[PDB]
Amino acid sequence: HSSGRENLYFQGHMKVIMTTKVDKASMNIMNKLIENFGFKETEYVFEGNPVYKRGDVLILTTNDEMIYYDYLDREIENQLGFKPEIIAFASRHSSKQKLPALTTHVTGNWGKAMYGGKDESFAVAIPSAMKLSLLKMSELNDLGWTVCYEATHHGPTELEVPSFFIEIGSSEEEWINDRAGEIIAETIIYVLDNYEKGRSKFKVALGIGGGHYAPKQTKRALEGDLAFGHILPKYAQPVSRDVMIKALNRFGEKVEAIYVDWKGSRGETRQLAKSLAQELGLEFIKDG
Amino acid sequence: YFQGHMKVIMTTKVDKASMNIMNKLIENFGFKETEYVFEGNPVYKRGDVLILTTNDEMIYYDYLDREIENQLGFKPEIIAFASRHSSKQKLPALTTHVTGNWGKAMYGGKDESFAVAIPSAMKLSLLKMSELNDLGWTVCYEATHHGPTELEVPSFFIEIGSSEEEWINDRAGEIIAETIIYVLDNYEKGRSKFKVALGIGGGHYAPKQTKRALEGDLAFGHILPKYAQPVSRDVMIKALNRFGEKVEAIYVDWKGSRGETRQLAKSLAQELGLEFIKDG
Amino acid sequence: FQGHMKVIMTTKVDKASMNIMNKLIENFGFKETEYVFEGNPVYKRGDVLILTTNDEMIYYDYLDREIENQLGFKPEIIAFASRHSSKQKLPALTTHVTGNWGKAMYGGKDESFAVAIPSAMKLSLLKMSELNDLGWTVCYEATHHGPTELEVPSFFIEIGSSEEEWINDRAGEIIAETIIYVLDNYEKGRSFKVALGIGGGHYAPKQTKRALEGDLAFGHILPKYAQPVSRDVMIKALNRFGEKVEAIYVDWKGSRGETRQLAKSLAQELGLEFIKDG
Ligand SMILES: [Mg+2]
Ligand SMILES: [Mg+2]
Ligand SMILES: [Mg+2]
Repeated sequence: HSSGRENLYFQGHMKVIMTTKVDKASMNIMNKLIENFGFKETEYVFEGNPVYKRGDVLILTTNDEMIYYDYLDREIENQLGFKPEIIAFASRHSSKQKLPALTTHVTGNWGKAMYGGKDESFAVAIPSAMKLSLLKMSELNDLGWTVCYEATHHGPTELEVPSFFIEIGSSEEEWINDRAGEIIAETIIYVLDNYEKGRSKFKVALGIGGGHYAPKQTKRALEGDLAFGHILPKYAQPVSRDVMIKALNRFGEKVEAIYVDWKGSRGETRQLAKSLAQELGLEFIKDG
Repeated sequence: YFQGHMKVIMTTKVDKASMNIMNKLIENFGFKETEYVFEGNPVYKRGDVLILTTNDEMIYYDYLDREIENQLGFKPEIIAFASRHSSKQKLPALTTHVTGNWGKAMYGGKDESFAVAIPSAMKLSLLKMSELNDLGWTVCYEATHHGPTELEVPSFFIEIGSSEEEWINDRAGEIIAETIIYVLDNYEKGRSKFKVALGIGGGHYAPKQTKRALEGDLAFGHILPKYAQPVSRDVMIKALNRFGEKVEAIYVDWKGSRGETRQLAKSLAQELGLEFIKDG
Repeated sequence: FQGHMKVIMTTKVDKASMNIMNKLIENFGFKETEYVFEGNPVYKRGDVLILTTNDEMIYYDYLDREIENQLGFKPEIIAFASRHSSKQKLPALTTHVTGNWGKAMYGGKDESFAVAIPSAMKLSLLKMSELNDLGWTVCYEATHHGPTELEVPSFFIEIGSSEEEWINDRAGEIIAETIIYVLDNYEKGRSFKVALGIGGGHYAPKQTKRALEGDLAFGHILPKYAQPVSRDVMIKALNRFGEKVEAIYVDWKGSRGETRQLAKSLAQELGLEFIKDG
């Protein structure tokens, strides 16, 4: 299709759900979206795969892991002729531990990149979408699974459009669970349909401290107004002032606070956070 | 528990020289293991002297004093950082210096910022390390370099250079341990004849400043080596305002300095009513 | 002074030597010691010492015996920090071994050679070139001048060719940096192919080019103006390398006919590689 036809077909804000053939959770979620939400087939292709559409929401499918797809937004523009408003990556979470979970997080590398993207670099966070994801997954969760953030981790990082990962953890048995697929599908649709308007009461925060599943950040997001973007877990601390500043500059909604799980943070890192909050005119929120 | 005026020795688990020095302090002096922890590690105590240990490099621990206050409930009188020095050159050395960044910060701290220097403690360090040195190693200052800078308690680094072979040397650890205790026991009362100076010029190991500190009354705080020159008037003033003991002189290694900087130093000394001291 | 001791030799009478010594002390963490050599202070940086003599160093045959007598150790290597002086202006940073192909006019004995240290000189050439922001020539010089009566391996490292260059602060720093780097590193990274060099002018242009281009590390170098020499003299020089000789290299066009044939013959006789350049 010509750019002309693409500019008419994909006019206004387009919201992209990214999937991949190699991820059983991703394919589960895709199946549930197609089965239940009124997606249509289109004449468009992306990475040699069909593009599905439901109003302003699209499903695109790549052929390999999504975590290495730096410059994905450049390729959506090249292949389909538009810059997405948001990318929701529908994904698995893998762990050796038997944690059944429904999670959301932004991608980025506090230090060295081992699973995609660049060192000390961050994708652009979308706090409202992640907060609504936690709230809706929590409501829909009849599985007894943990609904939580994860820390900023893995790629891609070279994305200018706001994005988030939404995931089923932590093994194949959970990835292919029909109900989990349906919960995530229902969540993605609700979030994409509501995050633009529904964010007016949220307080955007960088989160610091605690483990990979960000328990205090999660509790605050479920119970109050905080909407986290990047989250710096204890295992990733300490980081330099320049790295923290970089993360603070990689939010798709203006940062208003730096939040610290105090006992869950390194001394040097919690002091740096406090000093940067003061320096940058952000609220400092100390839990503990 | 930590009532009185605590002097702190800072160590880290990631630095082999630091841990060597830590163990020699504990083995050779009357430190007890307290019931208290700092950064999750034991705190040791000998009278008014404490040993604390962090888990990562110390050079990035800006606001360390705030954390000592937070975790242990006191403001330290001084911090002595027991540290390695690292170089590719085969220089075995026992050194002391203050931290700070003449320009951009690449190894901790903030750009164009300085820790608070403690000249008396560093001069006593040089003198005592020289007296104890039976290794044939070089005892000298280093220039002001690396972090942290965001500290409002006087502090100094005391270091074993320049590779693992030196860092783990038992006698080097013993010398630095013995020096730390002597310095902490004496810097307050032993400095009445010292003349506090900003030092300018020479290379990283500040040879002329070191010679003056070993032979005469001069006690240097911040030292600005030729490789870090030139600096602005405001940067030199900033360093002058980051001494824990009143500055009395600006000392210049003349041939060891850039023209614009040695002129600036001379002018500022006259402007501020400080003694100007020139070698060369 | 127990250890693998390296000596940097200087002299009060040489402005380049004093410039180099100043930069070493300014920048590399030398200490003053209690020790004296030739009545002058000894400076120390780990296993590297700076010693200073009162007169020209080129006449100091048996210098290693005196280091041993005065300081009580045998040096592993001696680096002489020196000026190069020439009537023809050529700003240069150079290295060479000492020896006399014929009559001794500037120290040492006739038809006698110091023990060469090819690895140290090749590393010197490489480092000086890396650090040369002066735009000066960087090269070997021919084997020339004294001292010759030295059993410890040694090399001269020099600033040429006049006072203008000798007092150049940047030149002093380049040489100081080079000496420190070489003394700290010369025993590591070999394999180099050790060669006797034959042919060319005083500044050994073809030998220099080869030593920068590939693996050749020259020891003694016999320039055209010093040729011809006898088979016995060539053999003497060959027996004065601190690292085993593997090749005889000849700048063909830069050599006298009788000498280049001699070298070719001797290489075959000793089972050395013969390298003909041109
Ligand atoms: Mg993920
Ligand atoms: Mg240091
Ligand atoms: Mg010479």
